[PDB]
Parts: sequence; C-alpha cells; structure tokens
Amino acid sequence: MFNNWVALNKKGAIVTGKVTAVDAKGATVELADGVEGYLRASEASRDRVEDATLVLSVGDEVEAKFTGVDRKNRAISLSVRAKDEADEK
Repeated sequence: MFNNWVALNKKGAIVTGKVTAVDAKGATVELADGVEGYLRASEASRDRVEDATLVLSVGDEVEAKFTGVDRKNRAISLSVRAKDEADEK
C-alpha cells in the first residue's frame, strides 16, 4: 500500500479499505500489497446508528481519511470518515 507510496503520495487524503480482521477495539482494514490501515467500531453508515452498516460486510470497502503513519511499523492509520478534522476545528 502506503509503504512504497510515502515517496509519491501524502497524508490528509482519502483511501478505500476493505474489512477483514479484528483488534480488541478495532478492525484492521485491508489496504493492499499485504498491509492494513485502521477501521473504527462504527463501520461506516453516513450519519449515526445504522446507515450503510447493514450493507457493508467483511471483505467490502469504505473510504477513510489518511491520518498518519507509525515509523516503527511502517504503515498507515486510517480514521473511517473522509474529512475527520472538519467539524468546527
């Protein structure tokens, strides 16, 4: 995914990942070439409770915000939303 990309492609952008594996608080979403980003417990929707939450499954993809990368793991952290930091600021 991103591991190659850091040289061509920068953070603050939106990337689509696919649901596939779980963390205790988490979903590790498949972002390709082996590596995963982050997906939150809400899954997606559009607003609140269930929207899209009934029609996206494990192996199906949603658009998340490209937040930051951890230097030690050499991978990307995704926040599920699209914009994230555009609520009031």
